[PDB]
Amino acid sequence: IVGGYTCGANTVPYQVSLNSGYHFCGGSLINSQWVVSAAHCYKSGIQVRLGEDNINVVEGNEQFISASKSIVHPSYNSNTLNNDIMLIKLKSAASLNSRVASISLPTSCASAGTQCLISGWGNTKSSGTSYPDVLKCLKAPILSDSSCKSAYPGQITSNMFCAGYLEGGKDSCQGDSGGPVVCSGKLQGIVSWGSGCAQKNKPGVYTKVCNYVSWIKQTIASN
Ligand SMILES: NC(=[NH2+])c1ccc2[nH]c(-c3cc(OC(F)(F)F)ccc3[O-])nc2c1
Ligand SMILES: [Ca+2]
Repeated sequence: IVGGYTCGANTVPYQVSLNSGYHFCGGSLINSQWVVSAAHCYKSGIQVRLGEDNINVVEGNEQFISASKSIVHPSYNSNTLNNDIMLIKLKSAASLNSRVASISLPTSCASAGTQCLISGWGNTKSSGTSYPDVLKCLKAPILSDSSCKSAYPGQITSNMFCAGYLEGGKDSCQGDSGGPVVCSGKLQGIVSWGSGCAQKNKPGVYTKVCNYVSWIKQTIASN
């Protein structure tokens, strides 16, 4: 997260860190046994870390659970990142409480102007790499479709939305992929891609979760 602030330990209780011997992506806990992340974060050997704040130190509240299976959306396209969503089922259910809690899926899509909270342990520099130890937060608004499409002509599908600042300086970045975009207490986006990080006129692009709620419910129900 570039231009963000330290969230404070366990203030974002649905945030998870996907770890394969190091933190590589974020995710959101939606029920005690399922996490939603981005299909481009897929890999085998995933350990889901819940109740985390400092990813390099065990300080208490952490729950490390291995993933039993990861389900990448069947229509995920790695070249366009269309349908960039993945569900991970945990080997055992997490103990939910106030430091570890799930986030609700939306009943409707959010409109431009909605203010949302994006969080993660991704890069905090737009030029160079600086990865934090603790969770960073950023409040960003969803942009209108014309500004999004004008920023990335021909690369935005109806399963994507832009959120951020066209003036630059504040944005999600590498390491934040797979993490949550929560607006009015509902999970509306998944950090997906962007051109560089916090560059002027190049906002972040997020998977539009309201278009996958029926798929998420049907898939969890049959697995
Ligand atoms: N500007 C943004 N809002 C943004 C958000 C997530 C990103 N994730 C990545 C990303 C970049 C990668 O390429 C690299 F390893 F060469 F840097 C790899 C994975 C990513 O998720 N870039 C990103 C940019
Ligand atoms: Ca820790």
